[PDB]
Amino acid sequence: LAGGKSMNVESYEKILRDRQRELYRRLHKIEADFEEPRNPDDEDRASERSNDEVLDELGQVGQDELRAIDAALARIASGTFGTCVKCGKRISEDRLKAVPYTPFCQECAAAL
Ligand SMILES: [Zn+2]
Repeated sequence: LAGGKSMNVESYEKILRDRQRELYRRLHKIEADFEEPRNPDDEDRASERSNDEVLDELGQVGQDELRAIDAALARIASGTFGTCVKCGKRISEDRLKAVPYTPFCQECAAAL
């Protein structure tokens, strides 16, 4: 999909990472004693998504949300972010500003 213009992917790319990591440490409470008072203090703990396991102690809402974020980030890596996989067609910019972690258009999201 040649579509560089419209819907600024960079904004969505970073907010997807922000969303997945806060939800990651939320369900990684078992393996992460560190939650911090507010800020991370330092720059960044680059050890994220390094656990290639299912684990039932992870919240299913978080796992599913992170799967949707992972699919969205994978579309960015593929260069076809802003494409409903369930249509093979373009996504609304309003869809992605509200929820960038949907591989489905609002038509499909309401049809789920
Ligand atoms: Zn769709």
